[PDB]
Amino acid sequence: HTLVWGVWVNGVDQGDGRNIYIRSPPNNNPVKNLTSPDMTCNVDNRVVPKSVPVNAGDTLTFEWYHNTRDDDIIASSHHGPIAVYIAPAASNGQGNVWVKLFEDAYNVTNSTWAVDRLITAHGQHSVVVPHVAPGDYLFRAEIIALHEADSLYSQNPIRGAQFYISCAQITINSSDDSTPLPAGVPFPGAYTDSTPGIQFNIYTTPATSYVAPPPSVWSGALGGSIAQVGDASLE
Ligand SMILES: Oc1cc(O)c2c(c1)O[C@@]1(c3ccc(O)c(O)c3)Oc3cc(O)c4c(c3[C@@H]2[C@H]1O)O[C@H](c1ccc(O)c(O)c1)[C@H](O)[C@H]4c1c(O)cc(O)c2c1O[C@H](c1ccc(O)c(O)c1)[C@H](O)C2
Ligand SMILES: *[C@@H]1O[C@H](CO)[C@@H](O)[C@H](O)[C@H]1NC(C)=O
Ligand SMILES: [Cl-]
Ligand SMILES: [Cl-]
Ligand SMILES: [Cl-]
Ligand SMILES: [Cl-]
Ligand SMILES: [Cl-]
Ligand SMILES: [Cl-]
Ligand SMILES: [Cu+2]
Repeated sequence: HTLVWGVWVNGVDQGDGRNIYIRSPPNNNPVKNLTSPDMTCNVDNRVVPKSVPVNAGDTLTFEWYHNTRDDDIIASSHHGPIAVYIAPAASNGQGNVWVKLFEDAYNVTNSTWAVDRLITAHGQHSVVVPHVAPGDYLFRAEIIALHEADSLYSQNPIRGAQFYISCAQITINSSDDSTPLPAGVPFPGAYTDSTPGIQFNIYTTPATSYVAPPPSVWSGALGGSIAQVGDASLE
């Protein structure tokens, strides 16, 4: 159970974005239905009034929280991967449009899941803004909690993989457009009951065997990390 508070750009806090530049749902409940329209941008998918200005090559940092800003972020039980996708705003996140900019699942060296590192990072994870056409975009940040993912929602609606999905409205101003945005995948649609990483038993299967759901990260992606960029308590 987690939500996005706002974003940072190049380590500068853009301020509380809830219902402003984030398409915030009304609470931190997970999405579980893989075929639902709620998979696109969660349960209150509507245009919100602002779009955060960035440039190609900037660091865009999502900041998550549980109940209040810079709290425990998400329950430690919620082991799983983190991804970020992009789509053009005109698309309104419909069609084969979502392009993957980032994936982190399990880090064998530190023996940590993406979610564990997100807690340590005070809820912060980043992407580098790619050299796509200037204009308006949606960035879709997605946490998959696997603690009940030994079952499929479609078979048992009490259980399933849990999706914490947040869409940010981002405007890219300066960019030379040298890596024009390629075909992506639909949400809902890309994840099905047979997709690797959707049904998984984190209790019995080694984390080193986990494969995150496709698609792969776009070659045009410029980078990203789970790491604290800014200190929320210095406000
Ligand atoms: O006079 C305006 C001018 C606006 O641009 C807007 C206005 C009013 O109201 C708003 C709006 C939305 C929610 C609110 O609660 C509200 O009070 C006002 O509604 C919408 C609803 C929309 O569907 C879209 C809006 C807006 C914004 C947006 O601020 O703005 C876009 C826009 C307008 C003029 C531009 O020069 C431009 O580059 C982009 C698009 O027309 C349109 C839009 C979409 O068609 C599809 C989308 O996925 C999005 C959209 O806008 C959002 C947007 C929001 C603020 C911006 O500065 C901006 O550039 C774009 C965001 O890109 C998501
Ligand atoms: C899952 O979502 C689909 C598409 O909206 C809907 O038809 C189906 O009823 C949903 N399942 C449940 C259990 O609500
Ligand atoms: Cl659901
Ligand atoms: Cl309105
Ligand atoms: Cl960190
Ligand atoms: Cl550029
Ligand atoms: Cl690619
Ligand atoms: Cl980064
Ligand atoms: Cu939860």
